[PDB]
Amino acid sequence: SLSISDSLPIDPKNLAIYQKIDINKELKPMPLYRECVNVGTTVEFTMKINSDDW
RNA sequence: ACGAGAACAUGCGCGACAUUCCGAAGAACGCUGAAGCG
Repeated sequence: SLSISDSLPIDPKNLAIYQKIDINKELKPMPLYRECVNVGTTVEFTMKINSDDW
């Protein structure tokens, strides 16, 4: 009953590389860099559900 | 010097005519590219 559409395409301006920092009671730089959507971005999906189940 | 002697169970003729192997039917149901962080 739950359906999620794929998102509307994300503008490339909203993509940037971030570095992941593990925190085991202290910040620790690590060889993690990933392409991520920058904060403040709005993403649009279309959701269809039935009244009975959800 | 046989109820006998001759004497083709034969001739012309199509197993043929009319016919949809179709009718109904979602290859889809569920499923985070993610977990640990050395």
